[PDB]
Amino acid sequence: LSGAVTALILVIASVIIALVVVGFAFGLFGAFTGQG
Amino acid sequence: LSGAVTALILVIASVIIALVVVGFAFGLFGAFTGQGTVAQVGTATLSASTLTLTVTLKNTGASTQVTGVLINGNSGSVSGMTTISAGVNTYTITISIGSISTTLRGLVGSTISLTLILSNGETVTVSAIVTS
Amino acid sequence: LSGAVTALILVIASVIIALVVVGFAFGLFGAFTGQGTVAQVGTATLSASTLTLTVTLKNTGASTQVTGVLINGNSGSVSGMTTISAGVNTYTITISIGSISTTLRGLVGSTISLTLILSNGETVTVSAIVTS
Amino acid sequence: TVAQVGTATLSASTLTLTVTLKNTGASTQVTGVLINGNSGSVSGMTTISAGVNTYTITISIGSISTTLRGLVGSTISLTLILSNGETVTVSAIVTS
Amino acid sequence: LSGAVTALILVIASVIIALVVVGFAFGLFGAFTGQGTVAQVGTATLSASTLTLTVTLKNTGASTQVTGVLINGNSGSVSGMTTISAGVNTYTITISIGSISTTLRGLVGSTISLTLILSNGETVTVSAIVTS
Amino acid sequence: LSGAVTALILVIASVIIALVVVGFAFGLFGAFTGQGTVAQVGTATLSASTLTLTVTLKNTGASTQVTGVLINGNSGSVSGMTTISAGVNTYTITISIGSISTTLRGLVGSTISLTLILSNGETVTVSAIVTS
Amino acid sequence: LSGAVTALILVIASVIIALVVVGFAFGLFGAFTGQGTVAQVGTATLSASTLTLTVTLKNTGASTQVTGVLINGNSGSVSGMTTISAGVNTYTITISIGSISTTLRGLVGSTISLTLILSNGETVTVSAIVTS
Repeated sequence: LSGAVTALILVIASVIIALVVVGFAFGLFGAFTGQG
Repeated sequence: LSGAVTALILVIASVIIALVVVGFAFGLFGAFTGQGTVAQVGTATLSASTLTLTVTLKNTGASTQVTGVLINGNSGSVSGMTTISAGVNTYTITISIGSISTTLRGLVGSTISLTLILSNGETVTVSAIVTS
Repeated sequence: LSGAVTALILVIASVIIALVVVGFAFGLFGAFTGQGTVAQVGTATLSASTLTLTVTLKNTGASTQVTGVLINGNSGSVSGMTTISAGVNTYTITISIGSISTTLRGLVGSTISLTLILSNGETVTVSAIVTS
Repeated sequence: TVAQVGTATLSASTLTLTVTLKNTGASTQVTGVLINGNSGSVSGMTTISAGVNTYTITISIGSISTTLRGLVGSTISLTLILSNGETVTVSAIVTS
Repeated sequence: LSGAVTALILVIASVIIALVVVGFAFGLFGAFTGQGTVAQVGTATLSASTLTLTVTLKNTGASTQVTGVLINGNSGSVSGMTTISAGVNTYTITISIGSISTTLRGLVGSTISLTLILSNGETVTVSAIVTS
Repeated sequence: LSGAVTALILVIASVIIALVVVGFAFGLFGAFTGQGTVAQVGTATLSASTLTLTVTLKNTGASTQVTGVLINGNSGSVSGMTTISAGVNTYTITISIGSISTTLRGLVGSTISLTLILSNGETVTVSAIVTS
Repeated sequence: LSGAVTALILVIASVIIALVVVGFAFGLFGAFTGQGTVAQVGTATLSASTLTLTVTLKNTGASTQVTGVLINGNSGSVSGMTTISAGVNTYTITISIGSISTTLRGLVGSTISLTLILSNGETVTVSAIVTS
């Protein structure tokens, strides 16, 4: 019963982290395109 | 007698939860596969007098919007054809910035790089030719 | 005298219930092992004029169906060779969407990503080349 | 004592359940079945002899029919009601 | 006679406890699904003179706060628009650090990376352009 | 008295099931380690007149097959030396496509890229020189 | 009367076992966090005449050893300063290989890559400059 709870918690955390990393990469792209 | 009852209840609950988690993961896969992919498929044109950007964009995913643009000095708003449909289409987008206006008049014939901010959190790098 | 009678009745009932639970768990294991695993084993072809998807799919489990497809803009129905047999086979599936039609004519020669919704609750991500 | 000794098969088109059951006691009957939505009757091989045997049981429910056509390839859980007051939990694979 | 009484009492208690545990697990699932997901959806701007950060953040979960920020040298406090509502919004956050002030005047036009500490225990990595 | 009987039965069943799962996981590891790894270890030769591909392939896993090939325009079948043994060997494979024939006569001396579809679901990218 | 006695005994035993398992898991976490992390923090120097490796290594965990080294042709032993303390330190390690000796005399001024085998089962990749 605890295994699936841990699986869902880890899946949610992994999704959050992946979204954060992708957003940071795209922000890096925008910052580097118009740096001057 | 109660131990086996508890065992069966826990087994059923664990099966239900595992099925829910697996379904959610597959739904995540489907949602992320077709979230929307926007890229450039040709040289854009940035008018200096009218500050109008004509860019051909390719969308191989869900339909997104154009929340804003980032030009050399400042980031301004967009006021035309902000909906990006699926496929390859030419979009005529008007850019409104108080300061960047009239700065491109000395750049006619030069190349320029832009950034398009979309509603799906993705930034598209656009290369254009400054015209008049 | 009644206490030992109750003890034996409860012991027999507990044994029966435990055997039932164990058998159900092993049946669950057997059912989940061979539920059906569908993946892609080659590049697919997505015609733009006829909107026909030719994809090679591998099924290492039970035979499932194709309930629907998810392309860039909208999710449409499927009208051909929707049964996925075990092994590796080439399936010619026709996709019918009112809006996505004629949008792929400007994407000929490009790559595309699809999602296939199956009857076993599993989504398969498919990469294809847009042709004419 | 009736238990399951293997994965069962639940056809969607014919609504036929093929289940291997083990009986280590007296011979009982199958009074009914309990599927997801409704509980229906059984119309084949309802006598469960001693030992391990494969029983082909036909299930007749007015409403559950054609609902399993969208579940082909998925797993399912059933309950078998016996004449000795014991319920057997059965895990099966939905086929066509 | 007492054995079966004890058996029924234990069965009822086990059922109650199993239901409580299952309900708690499902409540945990619901709480963790919508705890709050904050990411960046565009390039931020970090003023050097006023030390003001203008960042567009996307929150697809519960509303959180901004407890602090982490810039190159030191971690400072935040004194504006610290509440992050659901959706995509632009937040103007003022950063107050004793030492990092005036250090960004030599970095005008360069790129910078920040970290935002939220009240839900999640750190958001932000890429910005240093302006004046 | 029945509670401890149920406890021991459940403990034994749980141990059996855990051992089965662990053994299955280790078998999965062994199967995935040696499933078959095919790569290119030299420049291939693609004849234009005979449409014959001579490619040196390295297989550091189980022996697979060549289900098909993907050349510029169309994907065709293969009719020679389709079995890929372990190690490094030179395979002479004949390609049969109705349309791609005679198209390579104008590409003699140029470089070309191919894709080989294997029976283990893996695609191998091959670079070749078009000859006559 | 015996059923509740068995229930309490089983509850106490289950609590004891669960506490033991939780404590073991947390001890595993503590042991794995500080097992020893060794990396390179600068260019190393590999003498050709004396076959002496001078490498700066950083250890942010427990103190490990150097069981052996792997150079281009053969893997040899190490005979100096094999203990890697915590922090950043410069280690002068003498390498003894029968065959690799005098092979580096023709590589003076070139770059080289090494591998260091540690007592904690971790291999460290080292880039060095061949000197005399």
